Amino acid sequence: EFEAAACKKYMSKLRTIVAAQSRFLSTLCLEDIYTENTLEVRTPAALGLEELFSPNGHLNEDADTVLVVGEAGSGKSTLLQQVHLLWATGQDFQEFLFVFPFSCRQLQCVARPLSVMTLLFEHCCWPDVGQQDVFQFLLDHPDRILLTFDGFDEFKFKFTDHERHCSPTDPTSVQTLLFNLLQGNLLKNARKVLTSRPDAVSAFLRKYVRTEFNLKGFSEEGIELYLRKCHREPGVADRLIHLLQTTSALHGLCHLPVFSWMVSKCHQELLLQDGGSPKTTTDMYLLILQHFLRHALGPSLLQGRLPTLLRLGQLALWGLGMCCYVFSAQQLQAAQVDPDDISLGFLVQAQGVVPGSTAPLEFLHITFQCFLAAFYLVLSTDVPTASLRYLFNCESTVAALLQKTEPHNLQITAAFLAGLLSREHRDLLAACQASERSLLRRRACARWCLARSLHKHFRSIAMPGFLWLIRSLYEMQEERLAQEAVRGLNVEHLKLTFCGVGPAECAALAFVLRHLRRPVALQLDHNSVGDIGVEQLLPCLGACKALYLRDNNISDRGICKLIEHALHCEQLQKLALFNNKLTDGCAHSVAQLLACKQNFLALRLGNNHITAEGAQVLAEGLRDNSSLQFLGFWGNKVGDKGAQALAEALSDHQSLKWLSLVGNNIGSVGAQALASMLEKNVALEELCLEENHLQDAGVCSLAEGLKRNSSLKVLKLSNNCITFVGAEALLQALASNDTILEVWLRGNPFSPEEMEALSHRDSRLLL
Amino acid sequence: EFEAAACKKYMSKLRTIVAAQSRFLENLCLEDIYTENTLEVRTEVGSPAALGLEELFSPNGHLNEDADTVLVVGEAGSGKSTLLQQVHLLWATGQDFQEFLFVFPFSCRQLQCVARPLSVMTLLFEHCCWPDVGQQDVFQFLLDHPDRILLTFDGFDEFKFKFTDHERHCSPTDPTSVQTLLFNLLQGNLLKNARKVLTSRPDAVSAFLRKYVRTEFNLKGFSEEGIELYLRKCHREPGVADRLIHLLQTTSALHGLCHLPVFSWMVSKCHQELLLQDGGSPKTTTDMYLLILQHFLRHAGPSLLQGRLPTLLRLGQLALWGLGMCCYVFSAQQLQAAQVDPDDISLGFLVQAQGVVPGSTAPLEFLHITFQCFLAAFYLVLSTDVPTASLRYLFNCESTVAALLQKTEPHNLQITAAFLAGLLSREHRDLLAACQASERSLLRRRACARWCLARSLHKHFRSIAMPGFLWLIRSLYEMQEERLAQEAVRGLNVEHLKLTFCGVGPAECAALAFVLRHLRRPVALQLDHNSVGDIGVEQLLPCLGACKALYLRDNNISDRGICKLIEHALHCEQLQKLALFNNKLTDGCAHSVAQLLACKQNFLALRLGNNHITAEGAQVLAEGLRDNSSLQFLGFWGNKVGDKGAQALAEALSDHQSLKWLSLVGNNIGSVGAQALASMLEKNVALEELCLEENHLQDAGVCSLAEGLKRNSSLKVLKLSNNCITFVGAEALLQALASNDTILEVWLRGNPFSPEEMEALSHRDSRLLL
Ligand SMILES: Nc1ncnc2c1ncn2[C@@H]1O[C@H](COP(=O)(O)OP(=O)(O)O)[C@@H](O)[C@H]1O
Ligand SMILES: Nc1ncnc2c1ncn2[C@@H]1O[C@H](COP(=O)(O)OP(=O)(O)O)[C@@H](O)[C@H]1O
Repeated sequence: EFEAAACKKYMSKLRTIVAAQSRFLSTLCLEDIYTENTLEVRTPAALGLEELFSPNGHLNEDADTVLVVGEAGSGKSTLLQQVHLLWATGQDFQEFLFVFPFSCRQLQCVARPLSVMTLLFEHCCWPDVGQQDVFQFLLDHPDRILLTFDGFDEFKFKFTDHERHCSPTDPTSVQTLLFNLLQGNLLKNARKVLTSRPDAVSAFLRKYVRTEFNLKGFSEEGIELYLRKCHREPGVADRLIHLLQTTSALHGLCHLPVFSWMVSKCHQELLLQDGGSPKTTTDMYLLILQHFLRHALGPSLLQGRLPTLLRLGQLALWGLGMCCYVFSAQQLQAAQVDPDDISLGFLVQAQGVVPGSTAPLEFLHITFQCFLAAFYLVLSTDVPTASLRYLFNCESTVAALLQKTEPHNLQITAAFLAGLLSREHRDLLAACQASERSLLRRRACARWCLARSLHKHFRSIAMPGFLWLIRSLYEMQEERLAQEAVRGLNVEHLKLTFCGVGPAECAALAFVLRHLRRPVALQLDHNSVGDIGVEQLLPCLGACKALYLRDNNISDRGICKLIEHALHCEQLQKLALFNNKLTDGCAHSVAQLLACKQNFLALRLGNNHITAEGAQVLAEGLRDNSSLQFLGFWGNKVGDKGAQALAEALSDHQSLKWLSLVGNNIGSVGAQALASMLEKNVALEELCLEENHLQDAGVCSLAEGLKRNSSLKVLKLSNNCITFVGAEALLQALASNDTILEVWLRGNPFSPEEMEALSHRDSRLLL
Repeated sequence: EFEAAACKKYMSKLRTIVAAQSRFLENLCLEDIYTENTLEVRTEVGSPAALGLEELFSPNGHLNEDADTVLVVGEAGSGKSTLLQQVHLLWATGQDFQEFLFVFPFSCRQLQCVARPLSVMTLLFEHCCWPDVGQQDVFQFLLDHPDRILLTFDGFDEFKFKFTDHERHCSPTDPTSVQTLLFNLLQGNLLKNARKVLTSRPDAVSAFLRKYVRTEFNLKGFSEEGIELYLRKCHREPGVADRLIHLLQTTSALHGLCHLPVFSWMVSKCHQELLLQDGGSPKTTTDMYLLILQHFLRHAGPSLLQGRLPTLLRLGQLALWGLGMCCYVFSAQQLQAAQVDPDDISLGFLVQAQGVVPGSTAPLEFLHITFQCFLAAFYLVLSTDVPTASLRYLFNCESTVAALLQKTEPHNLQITAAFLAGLLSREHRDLLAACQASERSLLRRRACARWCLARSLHKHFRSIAMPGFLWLIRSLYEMQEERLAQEAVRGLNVEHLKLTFCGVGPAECAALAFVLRHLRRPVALQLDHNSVGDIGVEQLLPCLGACKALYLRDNNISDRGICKLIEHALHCEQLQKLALFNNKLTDGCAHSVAQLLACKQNFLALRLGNNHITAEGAQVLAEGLRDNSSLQFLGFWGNKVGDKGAQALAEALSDHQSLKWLSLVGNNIGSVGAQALASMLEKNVALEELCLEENHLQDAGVCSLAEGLKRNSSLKVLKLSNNCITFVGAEALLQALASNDTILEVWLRGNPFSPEEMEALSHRDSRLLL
């Protein structure tokens, strides 16, 4: 009664506040700006925001802990802000009566020990009325509670922290408090959404996560939407979109929302188009720096506010080394940042829902904290050059802080440091030095470390940290240095799978890998390279003997652009494109590759959307090829008519050893065409024909061609609706054939008795 | 003698009964209610031509036994059952179709339920009407004069045929299955040359069946005028009709739904509630069926629904069982099994078969097939006996529920699915909130439906049809979730959307707007040969911004429509082309067309052929045409701008920088216009093609045209077929063309040339095309 009123009063308060805090950006109105983000669930299937607790079509209270993982600036904080807003405005996730948003970096700073009660009430929302009754309700209905913990990487746990605790009201450390939330010891079956950077997700943490999502940023289409949403003024969006389509390196950076935001903020400067456009990450953060400086001259401009920038950078560096990303009034006075420093706009009020007033401050984004720390490291006279060794591995307070800084922060900071010591950025910073050779003294140290950086790496064997060293070399923009770093590295296979490689990472890889002496087998499977990342990679393609681009969201436009350049690459021989968005549209380009390039060896094209129409177009070039060995179509649908055109081209073909047509919806019209091939063909050693409607009629004409064959060794026929007559028609033919090593008839309709008698009749038949 | 008397006695009985069964829908009398329905015949020259009810066996001006099987096709609630009832009544009362001595009406869903095998004799006599006298003689007469027999089979989709059914059978008296019986009726094995009218939904069996049909009609529903008539016929009470008609004119979405008679009926039934207003008016289909639900519940809000929940669930269960067993009529024994008491029946969703007398132990059926689909959806949403995996089977993406849904006919399954979506809308979920077992029960179902619907359009295009696409658009609409419509179109790179002959009306337009406005890349929307009309234009306006082109051929659009279209089109940067060939436009639109040309600086194409634009309007639009500097194509094929109109256009185009193509075919243009057009050609540097066929240009016209052509050097194609040009105007042209190096083709087909003159002309210049 009173109790009910009390809760109903609380639910209103909680909504009103959560709504208020979530409606606008720390960086216009969220409802009008939120552009949808490529959200993937790990299997790796895509899905929308609203399906966060129903990825596979049903609300499952089972997966009580959900984990969203993504790079810095991928849009995790913003994704939660939308969820909160959808909920607080009654639009979605209404299965929850209460949602409690938390900022882990803020909870990290809490000195005292706390209970579940003081967590919700003192660090989120305090019930105006009937506090004890409301808490009872929450304990009695935990399954109606969502908790969100933004930036889970910014906690620091301890073995002390890892202990059991079951009381809602008994105080304890914050860290052990979550441990027990995730354990289900507290608020069992309440839902928990955690966002994190990639390197902080753990062994003992992933032990608890029932569902894991990956936030991969804006798609190429997504970028345009964002810019159209942000720039309503007549035709301004159109000119930016045109600019990006004609400035590949920049267009690539924009896949990460934080960079799309920066381009929008800096449009005016960019549209002028004088001179050049930014291409590196440091380029962009320097542009945004100057945009800000204008509002509150070029190098003169920077010099104008140098004391401010140094004081912020000092705070920022202290922060990184103390794993502290939020700052209190007392700490700002200590760091001695006046309100002219704050007003510049790199420090913004902490965005968190916490009771009343008043909120501590934090950097506009974690990466601005890393950037300004790098800025300070470059220019402050308090920073000894010998301490920059700790940024790249190769003593003092500065060195002390860098040792204690989290690696993922340290890496960002290092890449910026490199970038700021580039030839051009050193001219820009020239007015801010103290000594006319001050920036050169620092470069001397950085360049030196970076030269040994890749040799140092491989000589202690991981691959995430390698990618960051490639990025630093890129940022510095020194070509002779990239040359020095790969000099002598005898690298054959480069494994970079699940490394979060996008276009901007591709740009850096091209910059460095093109100087490789011995040609490399580059493996980028399971990333988000895309069509733009292909364009960025092209400079190093000459240094590739193989290119593996599985699961990379590459389309016809990408592969055609790839093949265009691939034709002039003598080294390049293999090319895997399994599980992308290719269609018949690429078939003409693939035909050229096969026709013209006499060096080629392998070409896996499975799990795209190639049909009978395209199969024919490509088979034309396949006839004129005389080098190819492997060819894959697993999961396409070339069917009877496509199967036929390939078979006809391959009967004469001198080199092809392996061929997959699994799941291509092929009947006995194709089986016959393939039977003709086998009679003539002397090269083909393996033929995968699983998951097709070949039938007894198909297998029989296939066994017929096999009597005239003496090259084929492995013929895989699993799951074709083959019965014990097609099985025999095959066996009879095989009694004569002395060349065949294996024949698969797994998962087919046969009586066990039938199975008995096939296993005996010929000893090469499998299940 | 006795035989003749016997037949005559039968013909009377059959008439009397068929009349009796057909006179009422009861307070209502058919003769007083039947409002005429837009009936179209399919022609290979397709658009399809319109016609009246009475021309069902004479669509183009003559009777014919030749087409013994006629097929009327229409959407659910288009008015097919009612159309046959009128035919039967016209016949039985001696008014029309008197070429038939006997008419035998049948309900396919009822014949589907007959257990025993039957002969042609027991079909007509036992399941239609039994001859009081001389049964054997009467049957003989029927076998001897089959060409005087009409058979009507209402709701042909509700049969279920089999391979076993498809076998030969020639005896009239030997029993057999009902299904093989119709196979042989259609094949002509039985009662050869007897007439057969079949009504059906659009996607029911059509292969063997279409092989058999000679004439096919389409029933497209009430016109805008038709709706008013119906409401005036239904509401005689003082000024009540006037207030509903006003309500519809000021509530577009609803007014659009009413084009389908079943919705006009619902609005009439629910007028009292609608007139009260207060709550916003319904706009989706599920809105309407929920309103009619509450109307019924009142007589026997969420509290209201909760009151009779057990009833509604028992009906829905019956309904779902019915759909999955392809059974749409229910016997006393089956109702007791399904356990619907008389409180359930009395509610009013169950009704007697049309022929049957009230309250006899007669089987029952749902008020309409769509109410069976609606209540099935209702049950699917709320019953605790129903699993969410079952809902997956609604959209494609185990248990006895899943089993039934697999066996349900697709066309029924689609309706049911759209309702399901609708009932899980934000608002309708509040309304249903009182009826849930579990406070998160409706949300668990939405989670499944929303998920399937998100992938539904991607799933569709990735297996290539267009009828089933339109149903998915409708489900997304019904659910009324904007972020979902956004999700569904995400990543669909669609350029050209072909939706011709898809039966697209206003309510379909409403749904298309709702979804297509979220397209990222602008689309070429093609709705040629539908019934969009003026209301459908109004409903489409939200997605117009996402169109680069709009094609609205043969859509019965008037001045009111196009003016409303142009009003919004002016603020659409993407929209560039706009085809309106074969509609009801007149000079009245000319002012609006002038604005479009004047103001919209990036327009490209504007086809306006086969309307009723005259000289008067041609002048009004030419004003804006002068201030246009982007247009490329412009068409008037089949209008009548004539000499005065031709002149005003020519004058405006002489200065015009962009226009490449111009058609003035069949515009009744003489040599006064030809001269004005000659002046144009001298000056004009842009125009590359000029179509002037089917006009009275004459030798005098061609000569002044050849004169202007001497000064011209841009024009490439000049089409002059069928202008009564003789071998002097032909020469006057040729002389001029000896100098002109720019012209590629010149058409003089079908002209009064003698063959000798022809040979010479063909020979003199390669370019003249004869
Ligand atoms: N879905 C989105 N729509 C629009 N802008 C976004 C989106 N996600 C991120 N951004 C932009 O990028 C900036 C940083 O994103 P953020 O969510 O802080 O990334 P993270 O927290 O994962 O580092 C935001 O200020 C916002 O402007
Ligand atoms: N021509 C018409 N005139 C008046 N009312 C009609 C007409 N056609 C249909 N209706 C109304 O709509 C209802 C449904 O029509 P019906 O013929 O059953 O559609 P169908 O059989 O095509 O599904 C009828 O009961 C009637 O009230």
